[PDB]
Amino acid sequence: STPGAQQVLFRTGIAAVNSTNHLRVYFQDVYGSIRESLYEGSWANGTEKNVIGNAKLGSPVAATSKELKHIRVYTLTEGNTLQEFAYDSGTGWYNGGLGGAKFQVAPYSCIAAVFLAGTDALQLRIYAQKPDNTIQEYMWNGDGWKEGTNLGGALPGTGIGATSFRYTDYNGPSIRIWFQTDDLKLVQRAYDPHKGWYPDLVTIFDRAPPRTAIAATSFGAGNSSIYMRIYFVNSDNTIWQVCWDHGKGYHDKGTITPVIQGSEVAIISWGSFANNGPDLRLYFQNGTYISAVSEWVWNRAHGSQLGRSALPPA
Repeated sequence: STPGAQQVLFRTGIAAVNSTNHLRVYFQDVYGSIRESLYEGSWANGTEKNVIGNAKLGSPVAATSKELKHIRVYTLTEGNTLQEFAYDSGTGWYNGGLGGAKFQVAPYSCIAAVFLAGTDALQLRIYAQKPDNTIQEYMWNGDGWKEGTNLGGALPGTGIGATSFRYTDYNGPSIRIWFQTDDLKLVQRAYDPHKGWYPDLVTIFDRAPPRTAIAATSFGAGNSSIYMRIYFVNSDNTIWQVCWDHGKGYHDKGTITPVIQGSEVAIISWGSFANNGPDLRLYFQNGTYISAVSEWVWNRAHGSQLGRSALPPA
């Protein structure tokens, strides 16, 4: 190991945001502070210096962005209420309003968040697990944080994957959420503009480890067409990938790369098959320098392989 790697929490929360190829990765250090590492052609940051707040140790870590002009990052306080670190261009890091709502959630609750797609309006949707084990949606629509739809019961401490996209033929954003149920299945819930939240749950994986990490993206939205990728950590100590391709549906899944037992996961994407892509970047812990975060890479030219071994500060 190194001193840098040694600062990264074992089984830390990982989130990432991007504006095409420019990337930020979010994690928790061993002291409870949330840090940002940074790629604009070269890796950098992650240090004591690049801290954007504190959260309880073992806290989930979720993040979503509007390019890199708006970033929002979500963790749990020491009182297990949801909080938010915000970044706008020209303003920097600050404390978002979410913490002032004091939304109590299960202390084992996970988080996901998305900016709603195909608008310039800053509209946000955070997903978390209340103490009764239901998945609650929290909305920001410019008029304050307020509770939204409850999507139901899941496994206590289930992973929560989220993504949004806009069908170019339709009038508003779609949202797709993925979590784990009591029976250990992994399931999807779906929201479409024309129809709100559909009532049915779709199964995507039959049995996964209890509380396995779940992380999701989508890209290449067209007319009534989309592509999605879901990732989780399966019983064999690896990330597996579930594919939704337009025209194929849920047509494929398998293993991608090894991870440490219980490792967390984050995924970002950009581009499309239609325009010399897509690009996919995965972040996890696989034991590099013991505790360092590692990267896995997809692009159309170079294909699929491990990217940066040991993210900063390692």
